[PDB]
Formats: sequence, structure tokens, C-alpha cells
Amino acid sequence: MKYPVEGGGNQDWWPNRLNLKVLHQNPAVADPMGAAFDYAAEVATIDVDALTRDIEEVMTTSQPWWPADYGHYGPLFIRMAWHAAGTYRIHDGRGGAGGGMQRFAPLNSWPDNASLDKARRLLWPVKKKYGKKLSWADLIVFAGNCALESMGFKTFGFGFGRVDQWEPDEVYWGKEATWLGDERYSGKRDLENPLAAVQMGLIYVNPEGPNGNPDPMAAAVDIRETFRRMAMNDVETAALIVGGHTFGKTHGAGPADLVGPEPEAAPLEQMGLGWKSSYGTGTGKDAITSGIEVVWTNTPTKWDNSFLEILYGYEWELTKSPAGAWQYTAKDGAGAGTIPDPFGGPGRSPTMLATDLSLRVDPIYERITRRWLEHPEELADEFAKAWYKLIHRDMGPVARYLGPLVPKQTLLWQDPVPAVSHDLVGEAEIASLKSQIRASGLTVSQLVSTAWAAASSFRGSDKRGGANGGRIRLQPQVGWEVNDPDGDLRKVIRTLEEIQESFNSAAPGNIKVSFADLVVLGGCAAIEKAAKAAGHNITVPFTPGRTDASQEQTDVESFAVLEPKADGFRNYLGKGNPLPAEYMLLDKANLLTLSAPEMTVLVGGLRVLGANYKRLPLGVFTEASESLTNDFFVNLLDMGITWEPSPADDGTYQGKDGSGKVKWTGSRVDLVFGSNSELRALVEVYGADDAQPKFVQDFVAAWDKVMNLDRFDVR
Amino acid sequence: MKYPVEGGGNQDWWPNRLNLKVLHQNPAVADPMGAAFDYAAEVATIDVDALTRDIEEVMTTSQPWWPADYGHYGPLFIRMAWHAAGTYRIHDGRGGAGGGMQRFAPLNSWPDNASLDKARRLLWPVKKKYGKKLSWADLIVFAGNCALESMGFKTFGFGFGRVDQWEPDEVYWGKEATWLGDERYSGKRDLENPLAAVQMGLIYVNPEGPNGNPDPMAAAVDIRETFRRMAMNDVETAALIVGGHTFGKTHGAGPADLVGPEPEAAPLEQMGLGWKSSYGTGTGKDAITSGIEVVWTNTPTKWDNSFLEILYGYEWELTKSPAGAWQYTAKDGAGAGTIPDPFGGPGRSPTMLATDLSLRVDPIYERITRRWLEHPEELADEFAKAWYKLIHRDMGPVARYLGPLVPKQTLLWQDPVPAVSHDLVGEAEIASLKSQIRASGLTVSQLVSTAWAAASSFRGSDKRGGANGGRIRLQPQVGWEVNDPDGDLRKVIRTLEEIQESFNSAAPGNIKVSFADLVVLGGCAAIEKAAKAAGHNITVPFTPGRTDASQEQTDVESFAVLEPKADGFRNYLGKGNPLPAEYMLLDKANLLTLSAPEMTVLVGGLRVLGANYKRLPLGVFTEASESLTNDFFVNLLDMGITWEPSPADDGTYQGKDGSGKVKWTGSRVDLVFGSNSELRALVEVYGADDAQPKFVQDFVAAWDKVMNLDRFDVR
Ligand code: HEM
Ligand code: HEM
Repeated sequence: MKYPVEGGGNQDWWPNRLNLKVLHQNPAVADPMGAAFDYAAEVATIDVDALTRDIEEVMTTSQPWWPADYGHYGPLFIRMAWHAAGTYRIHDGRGGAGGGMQRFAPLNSWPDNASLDKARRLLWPVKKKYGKKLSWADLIVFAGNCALESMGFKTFGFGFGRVDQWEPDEVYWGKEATWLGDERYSGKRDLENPLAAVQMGLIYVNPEGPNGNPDPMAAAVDIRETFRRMAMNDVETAALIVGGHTFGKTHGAGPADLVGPEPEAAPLEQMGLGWKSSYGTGTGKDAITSGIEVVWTNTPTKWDNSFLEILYGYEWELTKSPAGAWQYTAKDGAGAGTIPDPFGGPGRSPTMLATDLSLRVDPIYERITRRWLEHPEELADEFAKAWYKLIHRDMGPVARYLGPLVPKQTLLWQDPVPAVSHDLVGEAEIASLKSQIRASGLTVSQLVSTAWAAASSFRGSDKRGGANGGRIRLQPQVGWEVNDPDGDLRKVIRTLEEIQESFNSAAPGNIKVSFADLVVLGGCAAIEKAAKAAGHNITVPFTPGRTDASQEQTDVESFAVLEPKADGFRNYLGKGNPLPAEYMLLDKANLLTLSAPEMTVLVGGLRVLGANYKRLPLGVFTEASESLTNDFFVNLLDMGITWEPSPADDGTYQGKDGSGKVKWTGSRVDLVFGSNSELRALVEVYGADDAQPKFVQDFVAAWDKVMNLDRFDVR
Repeated sequence: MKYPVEGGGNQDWWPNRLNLKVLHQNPAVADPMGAAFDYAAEVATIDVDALTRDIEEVMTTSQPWWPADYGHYGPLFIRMAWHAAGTYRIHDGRGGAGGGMQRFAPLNSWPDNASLDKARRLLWPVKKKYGKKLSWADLIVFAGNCALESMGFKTFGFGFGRVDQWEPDEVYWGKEATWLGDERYSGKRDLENPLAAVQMGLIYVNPEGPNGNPDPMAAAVDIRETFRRMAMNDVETAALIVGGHTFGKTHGAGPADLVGPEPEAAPLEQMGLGWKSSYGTGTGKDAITSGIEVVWTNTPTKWDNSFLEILYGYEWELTKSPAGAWQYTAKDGAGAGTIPDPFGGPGRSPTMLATDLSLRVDPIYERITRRWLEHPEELADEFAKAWYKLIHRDMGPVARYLGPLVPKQTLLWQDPVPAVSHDLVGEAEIASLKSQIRASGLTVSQLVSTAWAAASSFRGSDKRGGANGGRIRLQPQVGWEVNDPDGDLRKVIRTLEEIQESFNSAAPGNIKVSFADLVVLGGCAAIEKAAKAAGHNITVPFTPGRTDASQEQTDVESFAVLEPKADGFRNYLGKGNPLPAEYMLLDKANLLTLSAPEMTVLVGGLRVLGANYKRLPLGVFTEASESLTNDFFVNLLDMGITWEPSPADDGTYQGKDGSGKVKWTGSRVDLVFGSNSELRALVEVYGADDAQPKFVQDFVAAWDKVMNLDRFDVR
């Protein structure tokens, strides 16, 4: 129907086709910085004090195209940073401030991100000045952090290092094709996974209550659940809301239908800005953002205990903003004129959101916030910790945090591991340990499977998971179904621990090896063995330095979200997946940061290596198991085999030869490689007569990539 | 509405948004071959005689899942190769066999490409054997070439060198969202540009006549026009049809509604094959492809003059195939039983397509084909030339043609240039000529604009155009509006020719310089001057070796399709473009093979260098013209400027300062860089305080890329 330059493509003819473009997000060709650019090296040299002073100058210098409430952009920047981090969700680790995605579609145009187009624009002078040394990603959340400090709140600390991207991360935000739409609930009030907001285009909850019903008790149910899905418990949630609403104000001075198109739908002359309003001046005193007109505190540009003092110091009744939005105001005309106007007008009455009232109406929040009414030093502590968590939740390993403001204190939510406390294994010890593991009696399948299980727990969205920590032997990973706890896992763990004990006791010097490094090294040693069995003498690369986490360092509930409900690389498909197995394969590959060729070699290799869940024969298209051949690709392309869905409709297929005898069995994941025209092209590379050496090389490179995914300690 | 893995994206919320993804087609990460892979080096080593023998073995070994008509797959392979090349169109140079796109969506599933899924599958044994030394792209057309040779037709020659791609080239094939749909005609019978087929999913024309009306006279109008739009004249078109239909047969043994979904819509177990039929065996004697049941000649697997002898030797009446398709059969039961059955059945009567009858009904085709009736040696000659042209139209410069079968004869359609006949300019002569050109009195704008005009005529679709040939001084390029023939062009040409004369007559030795090299060197010398003026001492790279074409080597009407109706890099917008200027910019950048960063740096640089069409001030956001600064990017991000559409709605905009005074003017092309969220990210890179050196470096690299686009003689 359309030109490709206007978005036309093959999805128009086959709407539900597998989208392999999820495996080439942020292509190098789109990146203007060049091959040698290293943001970490750039931002490590930034003048943080000068940056802070420059941001402070921006916050207190009102611009005429978006005048600053109370002459201070601080609170606007706090909402900006909070919204940047607030898209994060635990189910897939996507969203968050990590890539500065708020500057791009669709997030830059979400109803809830109204006016943040101007907020980000205000900071161009800072980005202009610091250039390569400062990403928009870092700047957006640092501006929030500076705002807090500028207004009297001492933060816990700050880590730089968020890398800017050049195209939007494509994320599933829900099925609704209407802004603020809601088709994401089933049962009593079960919110659709992986979502963490109650309506399309909201950060968490509706500020007017569920579906616009301003019931604070019902609103709190939504607040609790959505914040839970963004890694915040009851104390953290309460801390963040009171901490945030200690500052600034909402904007709803006139009717919302006088507000123009969002940035992505706006005319060219608006230069990336949207929501142009025809109500009065359209800015400042006349500003409309949410459509609500609330100023929570008498000190909108100062940290103090005013929020809770006001919340508990008045009784509240339902009222309407100038734009017709529900909000609460103090009963009986109490506190008239006590709240300051953003541009020097007459004083105003106390006001709160329905969601603010949840904090005193909900029994759990009420106990927390009444305590803080009486002991505000506890609020300051909890808010510091929660805000720190909020703006860093998706940053991954602490090795990634850069700059002079990084606090010394490690935190449980960072999934910490011990520091390296001894000398690392060298070339000779690595060779020795590989030999010892091959002599241990552990099979190639066992070693490869275990190393895969450990390393493939990583997801590139929030950079959580991976083989560092040795968490495969700890809860919950040791009990995950896909890791098959009733199988050989505990035997493999025990054997590797015995080798660790032996090596550490036996070897003098100061060299010690971690269980974590041994899990990975076992996989590498087995792949070497299997490659030789296929007539290839290769060494699989290995980088030592992983350390062993304790159970105490491993939050079992937090780690729960990392459990695969599907892993096509092990031909595992559990219940509850939103899409057929082949789609879940690409999703898994996306999270592992794999390209299509990398995904392809890994599937083919792991199948013939025996890495399958429960050592099932599905996709094991070889006569020589435990040997690293390209047999999977050769057999998949064999026209002497006729494929048919299994008589038992179990998601499997039978591959029959000319006599009608079943030679192979496969899953949807297996067959998609021969059926999908773009994947088949890749299979035809690795299935050619000249391809075995290349396959082995590419498999080993891809394997090494997966083993090293969380290794920011050596990067 | 959908998961990204199922195709969901930002186009869903903003349907008509600029799709920057056209500037990162074939990303490196999707390519399984690796950085060092060199197809030219691999195919240079193939045993072409052994390859030919292996293809011949494939053609004569019937496979039971698609039995070979007459025991020979040759004619099926001719149709396959012909369809592979037959998507080509002159208006943008897109389509053609150049990238093996028939193996991917949407082409692999076009109604007209039915059964070619089996045709390509038959050749896997060959691809399997030769591997990296043989692309599918080369193999598909070479199989067609071999087919002809094996059945008694001596071809003109063959060039290898078509590189395989890993994702489909996304091309505009029409508006229609129904297969065989037709919404591409206006006026009397004006076909929509850039299209070269009469209905969606057809190669050229409907074999049953226009819109299924079997009028041979009307059909010829469609044949003439579509073939013209694929670079074939009347003789070539007639030669191709006669030559092709000398072989094989159509397939329509039963009703077409018994034919299953096309490959891209078919079930996984079919392993990339589609159109599975439940009519009888679904293959062989029961095969249905087009729905027509025609065998044109009594010798379907042999080259001879039987097609024209049959066409003219019988009278023809309208009939219907078993599938209900219009076709023609000999009148009065003449020639009963004279045509052989593909699988040894009873003989059949002579039959023809409505479009075959066009060849004797249309007055022009009738004169051509009646001649060949008596002079078949002329048919053989013309078909050899036309088939060669067909299979190589999109190959670009003859330097790209590889292997032992490339004929010596140069052809006009290949846009030939003389060989280098003397020694090339070295480092000293280059430096000397740069100095001479700067002393010549030609301005920076003149030199940069002329070199751009010449080089940017290149399109990466069929690799036609570019600065080699020096065709800027020849018809039609010298008269193109965008090149501004009334402006300084002729003056620049004359000056550079005088410098060429002077250098060639003055310098002794064996060194001579072409006008073509001087056009480009002038641009390079001027950008050096302009960089110096902005405080940068840089050398712009330059590679000599371009030669000078004569007007006789320059087909004026063939070159007509290379004329830009839009060039955003020069802020030129002519009439007749299908989309707004910013979309045409991206299309132009795609054809120049430019990334978004490269496009961005080029626009900013060319503006401040004065390269604009008619030296218009649109987008010239600088106080210092003819100096190479990043002023374009700095000023585009200036919030002190308010942009508004010009009072005269002429597609321009006014940028007013705080006083209300117009400081800048810009087009849609200029403003899209500040308006588009993804492009603005790129301008914020080159607009930063630290960005001048990087801008200059990146501009020079991108400039050098464009100057070198057609230079396959040095790669
Ligand atoms: C139940 C959760 C929350 C709800 C329903 C909510 C709702 C809102 C709404 C409707 C606005 C007005 C936007 C406008 O019209 O300008 C607002 C503003 C604001 N929010 Fe929240 N919010 C929540 C949590 C938070 C959190 C966690 C923070 C940060 C820690 C925060 C910080 C702010 C700040 C500082 C403003 C004032 C912005 C300005 O002065 O322009 N909020 N909030
Ligand atoms: C006016 C232009 C043309 C039209 C309308 C046309 C139409 C057709 C149709 C409908 C078929 C039947 C496909 C099937 O049912 O299996 C066919 C087959 C074929 N075409 Fe054409 N064609 C055209 C030009 C050409 C050209 C230019 C060539 C090659 C130079 C060619 C070579 C062939 C061959 C060799 C077959 C037989 C394939 C087989 O035996 O399986 N055709 N054509």
C-alpha cells in the first residue's frame, strides 16, 4: 500500500510474520559516533562540578517559550527524570532511563510525557557544552538528581555511563491502539504481563483513580501493583510519591481540547515540540499538561515535611480542575491562600491528587506515611535510597557506574558479587582445568547445558543475569524447570565444586578459581572435546574473573523474573507465553543481544551438542551426538525428508524418509529455520559442503559472546 | 497493537512517518559472511565448466516432488531467470536479478512467481556444492543461461559477480493491497511511475490481455509500455518473447482454487515451499501455475524456429484452459496431436497466449516477427543480445562482470567509458592541479556544486550514473534543470577543460588527466579551501582513473531516467514527486547508498558551501559562506529562532529572531533535521561545541564516498 520511505513493507502482506529486525536494533550504520568511540572514556573525564553548576544555571534561568514555575525548573526536571526511569518493568527488564529513550517515539509523545518535550529542550545548552562527554541518557536523569540537590535534598549518589542510542528501542507497551486505552486486564484485576502501567501511554497509574474513578482506596491497589512491577515495595513506593510531590505542581489551567498534537504528529515548524496550546499564552500561568491543577505543598521548590503535614493536616473533598479533572481540595475553606502561585498570583487552597490520598487511605501506606509525618528523617533516608534505585535500576552490574559520585555502599537489588580477592588463573591453569573437567566424567551435554543455563540467564534490557556470581547453584536458578533440577544439574554442580576445592587446595601460589568461572570453563572444555570429535582442533576462548555470590547476595523474588518460560536454544517451551515458540525464540535472542546469524549457529550447535531440555531428540538432526558438526543445517535442507505435524497435536513434527519411516522429529523452533525464507538463507550458508570450519568458528564466537554477556568487569 | 517480534512499531501510531530504516538496509550484523568476505575473490576461482555440467545434471534429473516436464527442467529455469531479471524498472533502477531478491518476500510469493519456489529448490544441490564461491543471485540467472545452451541456443556470454543479500530490498511495487489488484492507471492508459507492471504481483503484463480481456491488439500496448519501462525496445521485446516461448509450457491442469497459500503464508512443514495443490497429484501432469494450459511449440526442449512457424502457420480462435483461463487454439482442428505431452500422454493441438498473438496482430511486432519467420538467424542474434541485456541490466559498470564467459564486445546500454590509455596523475600532479583549480577563479560553490552534480547522478539500485565518464558536459546531464544549465555550469566546464588542455600539453612524461577526474578534483580542492577558511588544514582524498565518454557512448534517452526530480542535498524540488520533499531526500540518500549520519553531514556541509540549486539561501544557516563549518547544525538547534510557514505558501519557512525579524529561511528538507526526533539526535551531535573537527572529518569521508560511488574499476 505505501512506499518503504513512508513505512511500507512485507508486514503489510503477511501481518503476523516473524520480525527478524528485532535482531538488528541500533545498527552500526545508524550510529554517527564511529567504531572507536568509547562513551565510558569520554564521561570519565567530565567536570562534574562544572556540569552541576551549568544545570543549576539552566534550572534558575526562565526561558520565555516555557516560563519556569516559581522561577525554578527543578521540579519539572524531577518529573522528567522520574518519567525517564519510570517506564521500567521487571517482567522483561525493558523500559527505564538506560538508553535515553524518552527523546524518541513513542515515549516522547505519550500523554503522560506531555511538556517533557520542553523540559528536554531546556537542557540543550548543557548537552551543547559537554557534547561527546555527556549522553542525553545520563543528562536527563542527572538533571533530576541535581534538581533535588539544588532544592535542599541530599541524594545517595549517582553513576554516569548510560550510552545514547540512535533509533528507538521497539518495546511492547500494550495492545491498545488508542491513547489511554485499556485492554490489559483479566480476572479480578490481573494486569497483562509484561506490562507495568494501567492504561496505554501512562507511566504507572491514572492520577484520577482507576478508569478515572477518584477512589483513593481503589487507586492504591493500582499503585501497589504497578510499582511492584517496577521493582518498588511499599516503603519505596510511598517514599517516591511523597518525595516527588514535595516539589512543584501539576498543570491544567484550561480545557485540554485546546492542546495541539503530540510531538511526533506535530507540524515541522514546531521543531520537535508538541502539545501547542491555544489556551491563553499556552505556557506558564496558562500551562496545561495533565489537565489537573494541584500544588501539593506551600514550598514547591524546597525540601521539607510539608507534603505529609498538609496531607494529614486537612480533610479532603472531591473537586474539579479548570480542565474538568478530578482532584481533592481542603474541606471547609481551610488553608485558603496558603499555597503560592507559580507566577506571583493570589495564594491558593491546599490540593491533592486522588492517588496522593491513597497514601493516607490505604492501611499499609497510612502506617508508613504517618510514621514519616512524625519522623521525617526516615522519609529522607528512604526516598534517597528509592530515588537512587529508580534512576539506576536498569544499569546492570555496578562496574558500569562511572564518575566521582558513585557511592561505596553495595545494594541487594544490584545483584552484587564479591570482589576478586586472589590471583586469577593464567594460560597454564586454564589448560590444566579444562583437562581436569574433561577427565571428571561429566558428559559434553551436561557441561554445555549447564554453562548455557548459567550464561543465558542474562538479559540485555536491564543487564541483569548471567554466569557471573555462580548463581546456578543458588535459589531460584537451581530450581528453575528449564535448568531441570531433577536432572543432572546437582551432580554437575557437585563435581565442579570438587574440582574447585581440589584446584584451590592443591595449587600453591596465590591463584584461586571460582565455581562461577568453572561452570563456564566446563562448557568451553566440552566444546573443545566435541570439536575434536568432529575433526577440528580448536581452543574456545575463556575470560576468568567471575566470583561466587552467596545466597544472601541473591534476592530470590527479584531473580524470579529472570526465569525463562521459553528457551528455543534448549528447545524448551513452558506454559504462559504470549506467542508461538518461534516468536519467543527471537525474543530470547534479542534479550541475549544476538544477531540472526549468531542465533542460527547457536541453535544448530546446541542441538547436536545435546544441550536440549531433558535431552529430547527434537531438532537433534545428527547421527553423531557429542560431536560439533553442521549436521543440523545439512539435514534441515534435505528434500528427502517430508515433514508433517505429529498425530498427537503436541507442537512437534515428524520428518519421514522415502520409505515413510520417521527419521527426525522437530519443534516449531526447529522447523522455522527451514521454513522462514530469511532464516533458511542462513541455514544454506552453514549447510553447504564448504561450511564446517566456518560453522565451528562462528559457533565458538557466538558461544563466547554469550558466556561474556554480563562481564562489564573486564570491559 | 502488536509485539515488535510480530512486526509492531512506531509506524502503528504515526502511519506516514519518515522511515529512516531505508538508510540501513542490509545491516552488517545480519550478514553471516563476516567483514573480510570477498565474493569477487571467491567466484574468481570457480570451475565454470564443472558448474555447467552440474547444472546440466540437475536439469535432466527429475525429482519426484516436482517432476520435470519432458524430462528437462531447462525451460522452468529460463522462466525463473527471466522472472528474476524481469522485476527491473528504469525509473528508479530497482528490481532485477542483481541481489537474488526472488528468494525473499514479497517476490518469492508473487502470483507470477508461482512454482519458482520449486525451481529454486531444485538448485540447492548446486549451491550446496559450490558454497561461498557461488551466490544464489548468480546461480539463478546462470541456470537460465545454461538451460538455453543445453537446449541448443548459443548465448552471447555471462558475467558473474552478483552479491547475495540477507534481507529483502524493500521496494514500492504499487498501492494495491490485493494480489493482481490494479489502481495504477490514469488518463487514457498512463501507468503510474515508477511501476513497470500492469497489476500488483505481475512481472509485466496479464497473459490473458489487459484486465483479463484477451484482445491481442490491446495487450501489445501493455507489452510495449512495460518492456519499455524495463529498458527493452520493440526488437528486443519481440526477441525475448519468441526466444522464451520457444521453450517449455504453461501449467493449468485443474481449477486454481485447489492451489494452497503462497510460500510466505504457507505452514512450517512445507519448508519454504508454497502453492501446494490438492488437484490430483498436485505436480507434473496435474501441475497448475498460471492457470493457463499452453504448449507453444512441438519442440519444448529444443531451440528452433517452431514458435514463429506455428504462430503464422495457423489461424487462432479463443478458448479456455481447464482452469478457465483465456488462451488461443488453432482453428478447424488443424495440427491435432502435433504438440507433445510433458509426460508421454496423447499429442495435443497448437496453442498460444493472447500476448503471443500480439506479436502477429500488432503492426510493429508483425513486421519484426514476419521477418524472423524467414530469417531465423536474425532472431537468434537479437535474442542473444536481448537475453544478455536482460540478465545483466542492473550489473552497473562492466568492471563488475567476472569470470571466463564475459564477452569482449562493449554495448551502448552499459554506458561505456574509454580504457585508461596513459599514466595516472600522482601525488605531485594532484597537488599541482588542486592549486591550479583554486587559482582558476572558479568559486567554492561552483566547484563543489558541479562535482556534486556529476557524482550524485549515481544510483545504487542498478549502479548506473556517477562522475566517471565526465558526462556532466554531455547530453542530457548538461541540460538537466537541477544541474542549472543557464547558470555557471558551461563556464565551469570550459574552465576545467582549459586546465585539462594546459596540464596535458604542458606536462611531459606519460601523465595525462581526464576532464572527468578534474570535475571531481575541483570539488575536492574547493572543500580544502573552505576547510582552511574555517581553520582546518585538511587534505580531501582523491582517486584518479575516471575517463571521458563521448556523446556517442552516451544514450540520451537511457540517461533520461537518471534526472533528479528532487535533490534535497541541493535543496532542489521539481514537479511530479510522489511524496513531500523530506521523503524524497531519504529516497535520494538511499539511492546514493548513504547512512543517516552521512546524509546529515552532507546536507549541513553542502548548504554552507553554497551548493544549493540557484544559490538559494534556504538552509544556508551561516554568516560565513564558502567556509566549512557546522553552522547549519548549531543554528538549526537555536531556540532563539521561531519557525513559521512562509505567507506565500511556497513550501518555505521563515526563522524569526526575538525582534520578529526574519534571520533564516528554510525548506521542508532543512527543517526536517530539527523536527524529526531521530534526525535531530544526529544534528545535536554535529551542533555541539566540541564537534567542528568531527563534522569536517565526517563530511569529507561522506563526500569521498559519493565521489567514488561508480568507481568499480578500482575495487
Ligand atoms: C502514584 C504515582 C504518581 C502519580 C499518579 C503522579 C501524578 C502526577 C501528575 C498528574 C503530575 C502533573 C503533571 C503536570 O500536569 O504537569 C505530576 C507531577 C509531578 N510529579 Fe508525580 N506522580 C506519581 C509519582 C511521582 C514520583 C515517583 C515522582 C518522583 C519521585 C513524582 C514527581 C513529580 C514532580 C516533581 C511533579 C511536578 C512537575 C512540575 O512541577 O512540573 N511523581 N505527578
Ligand atoms: C509478454 C511477455 C510474457 C508473458 C505475458 C509471459 C507469460 C507466461 C506465462 C503465463 C507462462 C506460464 C507459467 C506457468 O503456468 O507455468 C510462461 C511460461 C514461460 N515463459 Fe513467458 N511470458 C512472457 C515473456 C517471457 C520472456 C521474455 C521469457 C524469456 C526470455 C519467457 C520465458 C518463459 C518460459 C521458458 C516458460 C515455460 C516455463 C516452463 O516450461 O515451466 N517468457 N510465460
